[PDB]
This record gives sequence, C-alpha cells and structure tokens, in this order.
Amino acid sequence: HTVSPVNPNAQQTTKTVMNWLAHLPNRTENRVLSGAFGGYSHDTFSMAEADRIRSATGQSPAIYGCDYARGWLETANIEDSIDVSCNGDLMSYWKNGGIPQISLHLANPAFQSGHFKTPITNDQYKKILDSSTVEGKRLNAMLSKIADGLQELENQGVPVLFRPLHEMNGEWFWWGLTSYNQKDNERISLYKQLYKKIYHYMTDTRGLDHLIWVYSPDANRDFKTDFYPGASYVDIVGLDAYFQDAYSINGYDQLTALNKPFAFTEVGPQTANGSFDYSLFINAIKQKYPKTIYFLAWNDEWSAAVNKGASALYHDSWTLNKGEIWNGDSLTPIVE
Repeated sequence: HTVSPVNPNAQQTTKTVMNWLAHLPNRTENRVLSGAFGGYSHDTFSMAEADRIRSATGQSPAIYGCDYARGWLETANIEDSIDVSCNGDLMSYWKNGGIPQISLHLANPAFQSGHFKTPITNDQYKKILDSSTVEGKRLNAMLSKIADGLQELENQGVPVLFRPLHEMNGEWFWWGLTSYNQKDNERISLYKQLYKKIYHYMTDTRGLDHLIWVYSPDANRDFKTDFYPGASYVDIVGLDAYFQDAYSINGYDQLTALNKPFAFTEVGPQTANGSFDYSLFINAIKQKYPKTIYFLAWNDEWSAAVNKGASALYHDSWTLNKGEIWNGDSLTPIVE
C-alpha cells in the first residue's frame, strides 16, 4: 500500500518521505523517529538543543523543530512576529540526515499585534476568516511572510513537517476553545475553516509542494477528533502530550482510528520534579502506542538532554535518529 501526501502536487522527495514515514510501524526496530524542538526563530532557535542531546547520548534527534512565530510580541506590524532565519539550519538538517518541523505560535489577528493567548469570541473569529476585514488582512499578512519562508526550503526540495494551529482543543491559544473542555459547535466549525484557509493559502495560493500537514490536539483536553478538518487536509495526526504518567495518555485510539500515521507531536514533563523519565515514555510507546512514528520533545527544562532516561530513549532499538533515514544513496527499508 502506498501512502501519498494529501497535496496532489507534492514534490517527489516529499512523496517518498511520506510513504516511508507511514510504513515505519511495520518494522521490528528503528520505527520511531526521535525529535527535539530547537526554539523560536531569531529568539531562542539554535543548534544547542541538538548538540546537547548528542553530547548526552552520542545521537542526534531525527526531527528538529523551529517555530517562526513569536506571537507574544507587541510589534508595529503583526507580521513582525514572524521570523524565518532558522531556515538555513532546517535545510542543513535535511541535508545531514534528519527532517525539519515547523510550528507557529501565531499572533492574534483580532488585535493589532501580539495577544497570542488572548481568547476571542466567535464573532471575532468569523472576521479573521474573512479576507476583506482588517482581521483577515492581518491573518493574510502573517501567512504571506510564513509562505515566503517556506518557499526557501521548497527551493532546495526539503520536506517539512508543518504543524499549524496546534492544541486547538485547549483553551489557551486564540484559535482554540474558549473555556476548559467546553464544547462549542460553532468554534469547532470555525477552527476547521481556519485550518482549511491556511491549507489553501499554502498549497494553492502559494504552491507549496514540500509540506506534510500535521494535526495536533492536546492530550489533556477533550474533543481530540471533533476538530479534524478532514482527510484531504491532514497527512499525520498526533498528540501534544505533557504528562507525568506516560501510560495514561488519552487520544491514541481515537486518532489512529482516522487512518493517518500517528505521532507524539510534542512531549515533555508536565512539571519539573526530577521524576520524569524518558525511558518510561519509549516503553509506553512499545506497550501502549505502537503506531507512533515520531516524538518531538520540547527544549529547555522539557529537554531529553536534562531529564532522566535520555540514553535509554535514544539507544532503544525502536528509536530512529539523525542519519538513519537514508543509508547513503539509498532509502532505509519500506516494510509492508
């Protein structure tokens, strides 16, 4: 069975990587890509996180993340919150045997700038969806700058795990729910519209053919599947999971049931307690979440490098690290 990107015009390299990723759970080893968040572009992004993991374990994460959007900033123009200077490092990461991932802590276009965690009403959200309003124009200004950055990677044929509008079932980001675990049918509909608006802007308006689209609800809130925009807009489903108990993460059954590859799209300790153990997380994957194709641990205090079990995580027979995607000029096996 071949798994093809949802974008019908995806570049060959992106098609190959998507099919390869989807088949990882058929392997007996090297079946879960490691990953780490590298930081926010021109703010905290650097190679330090990758280098610390390598110093701690001898291995580097297969996936390296950057976030273009510093959505807390109050800026003259809303799009000033976007910075794409991490691109060079992302392209180099691909060249050197890993895969880049981009997320977006978008500023809130209901406001002049910033306000990324300020909740908005459905009436405000409707304005954001309408390209003719000041709110819609602010959204499109951000999307345009993001797309300019993404184009740089496309020009070198670099596939990107693109994970927009994450944790939408949470109540913290402007694009999500407004109250804790409170179903709002209109908000769910509007979210799907917003995700599709970004999909169409990137794919059709901007012709971006190197993107693999990731849908990532939070594990610690309800409604993991209600926000799913549909099979034609999503390549990979996953959970952002911050926890103490690796074995009690909710949502894996619901998301794998959508018949898309599944990942732990963010992971880390819920609290800095000295109790968190990444060796237990990989064990939980083997026992509880075997269809997992990758994890992306956050940086700073959430980092694999500074938490217990880093070596066991990175050396587990299941873990696939930087340099293990390609075997020189050949691709490592696609198992059916």
